[PDB]
Amino acid sequence: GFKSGIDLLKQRSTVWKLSTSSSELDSVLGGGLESQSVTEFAGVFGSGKTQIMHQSCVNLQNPEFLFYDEEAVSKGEVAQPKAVYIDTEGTFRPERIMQMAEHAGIDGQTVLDNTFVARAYNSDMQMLFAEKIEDLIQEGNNIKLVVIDSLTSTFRNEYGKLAERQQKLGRHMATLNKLADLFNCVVLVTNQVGHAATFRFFVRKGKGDKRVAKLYDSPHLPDAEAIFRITEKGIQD
Ligand SMILES: Nc1ncnc2c1ncn2[C@@H]1O[C@H](COP(=O)(O)OP(=O)(O)NP(=O)(O)O)[C@@H](O)[C@H]1O
Ligand SMILES: [Mg+2]
Ligand SMILES: [Mg+2]
Repeated sequence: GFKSGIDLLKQRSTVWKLSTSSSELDSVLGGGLESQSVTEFAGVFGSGKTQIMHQSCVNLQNPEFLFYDEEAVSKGEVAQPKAVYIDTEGTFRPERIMQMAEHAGIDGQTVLDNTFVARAYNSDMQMLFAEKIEDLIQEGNNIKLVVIDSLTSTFRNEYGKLAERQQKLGRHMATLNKLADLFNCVVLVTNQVGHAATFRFFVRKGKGDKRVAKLYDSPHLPDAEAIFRITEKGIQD
C-alpha cells in the first residue's frame, strides 16, 4: 500500500503540464500548469483570470502545448483531450476562444466542440457540476482540463454561519483535488480579491497590456513573479 523509492519518482512522472502561452508564466509554473493539481489564479478586476481560463481551453487543443514524459504518459492518455468549463460568472465568450484559437493556429470550432461549458448560478450547481465530471469521463470523454471560474463567488454571496460555507467549500475542493488525481487532469480555479489548492497566484495590472502574476504558494517552487500581457492574440510573451 505504500510506495517507496523509484515508485515515488515514477508516480511524479505521470504528471503532465499545460502551457499558458506565456514564457514567463510557464517558467514560474515549473514548465506549465500541472495535472493532478489545483491551481488558483486569484486576482484583481480585469486582471486576466478569465483570459487564462480561456487560453487554457484553447491550448488544450494544440498537442504541442501538452508537456509530458512519453515514458510515463502514453499519447493515448492525452488523445482527444476535452475541457470542462464551469462558468459561475457567465463570462465565457466563445468568440474569445475563436480569436485565441486563430492567433495560435488552431481550429476555433475544434475548441468549442471539445469544451463543455456548464452555467452555474449557485454553490449547489457548482459542486454538482464538478461531481458529474466523473460521469462525463465515464461516457468516454477524456476530460483533461477543468475550469471553475470562479471558485468562491457563489459560496460567498450565499453565506456567523461562515462555518457551513468553509465546511462546504472544503467539500468542493475535496472533489476537485481527487478529480485531478484519478483522472490525471489540470484543475484551474479563479478568485476575485480559505480553502485547499496546491498552487496559488495573485495577478494584477501593469502598463496596459501588461499583467503581473505572482506565484506565492506551491509545494516545490519558490515564490516568483511572471510578467505577460493580454492582447488580441490572448496571453503572450
Ligand atoms: N479581444 C481582446 N483584445 C485585447 N485585450 C482583450 C480582449 N479581450 C479581453 N481583453 C482584455 O482582458 C481584460 C479583462 O480580462 P479578464 O480575464 O476578464 O479579467 P478578470 O480578472 O477575469 N476580470 P473579473 O472577472 O472582473 O475579475 C480586458 O480589460 C482587456 O484588456
Ligand atoms: Mg492533487
Ligand atoms: Mg472573470
